[PDB]
Amino acid sequence: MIVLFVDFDYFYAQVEEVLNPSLKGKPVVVCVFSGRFEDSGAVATANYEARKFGVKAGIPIVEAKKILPNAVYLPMRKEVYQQVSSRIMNLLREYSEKIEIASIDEAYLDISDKVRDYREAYNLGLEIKNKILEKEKITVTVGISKNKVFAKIAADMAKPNGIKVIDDEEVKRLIRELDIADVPGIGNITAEKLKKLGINKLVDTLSIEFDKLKGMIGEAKAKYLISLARDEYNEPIRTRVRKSIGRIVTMKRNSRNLEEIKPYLFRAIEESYYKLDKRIPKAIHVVAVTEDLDIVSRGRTFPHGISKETAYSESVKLLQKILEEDERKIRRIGVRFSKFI
DNA sequence: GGGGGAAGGATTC
DNA sequence: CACGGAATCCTTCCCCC
Ligand SMILES: Nc1nc2c(ncn2[C@H]2C[C@H](O)[C@@H](COP(=O)(O)OP(=O)(O)OP(=O)(O)O)O2)c(=O)[nH]1
Ligand SMILES: [Ca+2]
Ligand SMILES: [Ca+2]
Ligand SMILES: [Ca+2]
Repeated sequence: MIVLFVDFDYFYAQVEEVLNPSLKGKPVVVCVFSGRFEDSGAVATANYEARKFGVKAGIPIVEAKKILPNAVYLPMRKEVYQQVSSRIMNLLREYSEKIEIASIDEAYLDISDKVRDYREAYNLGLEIKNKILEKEKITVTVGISKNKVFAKIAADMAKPNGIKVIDDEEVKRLIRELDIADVPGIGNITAEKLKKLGINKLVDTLSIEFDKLKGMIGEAKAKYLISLARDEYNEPIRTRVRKSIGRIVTMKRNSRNLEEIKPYLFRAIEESYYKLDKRIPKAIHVVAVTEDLDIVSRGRTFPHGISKETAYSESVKLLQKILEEDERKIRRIGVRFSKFI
């Protein structure tokens, strides 16, 4: 099997440069301003001129202007990035039918057919790299390997804007050398539970009795790591379909008053229905982020679609169920719609 | 002992 | 001080073969 992985570099920031070329070369930071105060918010991402100094996705904007006071700080523009992404995804459909769009800027191309070996695949990468760069002025990193996880690992290793092929030969040396933490799907939490069991490398998952492993990280992830270890992992490339849709806004002041939160909740519902773009949801979830950033939610599934009024009246109930069952103050509030008819 | 759903939470990118 | 959107899992609970 030959799976090619494409990943747009520092995407949001790089799109911002495309829409305004005079930004090339300068440190750029795409932000999400909460409106809780002067420059309150977080960093969605930044180009590399700013990533070298520590600025990066996740960190606050206040903590970012301390390091790079003169960087260009732009507000996030989802809508736009969504379009640009889509245009680029449609260019990839030109190279294969078996394509999986894993996120706004990840994509896996299945080319087991149209290729014989990695050298006949390497060129295919450049044909795509130097094609998106041309049609859309956007730079990307290509990862090539026997399967998805390794196609993905390849890309991680060649960024920014590059291309690395990981063939059957090397895959074997990585199942040994490679640090388990850098394996797609092993966050800081899973990466720790594993050190605790002496599994610092992919190959070490064979020296532990499965059951002891199924208790520590759940069965799904256990079979997962193992498959990779015994080099027999080969998940197909299916077309993932949207299952839920939502919006979570941040409030100006962390509160608990029902009438103070309702407005935000509604504004979230309005946008949620807009995005629903003529899709009827059977399930509604009211999610909230407590004062200590813990995420709490309550929801309900109906036996029929949820009209907008239903949505309004039902979300106010699920909310009270949170302010009741929980006592902490609420920072961010939002909704999620799922189980589409 | 299941199937099978639903609900609330964990964890990853 | 740290936004935002969605997917896959896990555990528990429930009704009832
Ligand atoms: N709002 C928000 N968006 C994020 C966050 N992290 C990642 N994203 C979004 C914006 C990124 O452009 C997009 C896709 O790429 P990544 O997620 O890989 O970020 P980036 O483009 O820097 O990837 P790269 O490190 O270059 O491989 O995901 C985050 O913490 N908050
Ligand atoms: Ca990226
Ligand atoms: Ca990525
Ligand atoms: Ca990792």
